[PDB]
Amino acid sequence: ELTPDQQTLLHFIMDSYNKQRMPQEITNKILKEAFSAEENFLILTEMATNHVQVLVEFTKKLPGFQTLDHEDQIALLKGSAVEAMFLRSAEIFNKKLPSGHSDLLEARIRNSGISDEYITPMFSFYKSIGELKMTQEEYALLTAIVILSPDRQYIKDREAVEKLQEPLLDVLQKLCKIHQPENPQHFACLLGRLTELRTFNHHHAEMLMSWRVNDHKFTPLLCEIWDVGSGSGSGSGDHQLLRYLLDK
Ligand SMILES: Nc1ccc(Cl)cc1N1CCN(C(=O)[C@]23C[C@H]4C[C@H](C[C@H](C4)C2)C3)CC1
Repeated sequence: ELTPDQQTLLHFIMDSYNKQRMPQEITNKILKEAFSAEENFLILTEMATNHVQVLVEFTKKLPGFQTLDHEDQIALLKGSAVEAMFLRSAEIFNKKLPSGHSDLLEARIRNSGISDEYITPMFSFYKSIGELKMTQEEYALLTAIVILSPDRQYIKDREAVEKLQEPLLDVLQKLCKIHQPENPQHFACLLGRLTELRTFNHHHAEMLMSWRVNDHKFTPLLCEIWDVGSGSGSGSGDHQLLRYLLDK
């Protein structure tokens, strides 16, 4: 059972996590669009861009996130985007889409000019995440914990970040007791898939280097948050788009 303050915190998180969905225009493209590598790749690009917009809105409302330095805010956004995208896509693929949407979406991902050395880890992770059979609250807390990670590059005040991250980890452990009482190692399997999740930072960096992927013009938002051509760092002047979205 949760403390009053853990319950307040959990309700803040859930209210922000739920204000976030995939737009019907994007969902309909999975059926509507022609089936070619170029059009499949552009659907994935539109999903990634929407993922990032949603991630930014969620991030802004994490309790205490607004009390960090603007440059550290940028550094948490940049550092967590890839992991938060793969965690959210796993939720979508396992829990939100009808089975027909999920089957077709997978076919389009497998036929978008991305090499199979990046695809199969993605889907192996999706299956490994799905067998844990997580509730919405576990996805929401795990995403908050990924975002408020005191280990990202360019954070000036890591103690401020760890102090926000520590109460979310307590809540998560209790939630695993409450919703998975049969399995007392559930919490450890969750954090174990955090380890698998971080491997996608390197997979993704490799993917952006691929010659297929560079035959392509990313969206404004993806170029900024993934440093596609940009410079790396968290300087305020170097991320006007992110600052704009952060300031609402
Ligand atoms: N966004 C989403 C929602 C549901 C499901 Cl089943 C899968 C996904 N993707 C998995 C994560 N992704 C990517 O890594 C991408 C990585 C690079 C740059 C973008 C275009 C593609 C090449 C695929 C984003 C987007 C598609």
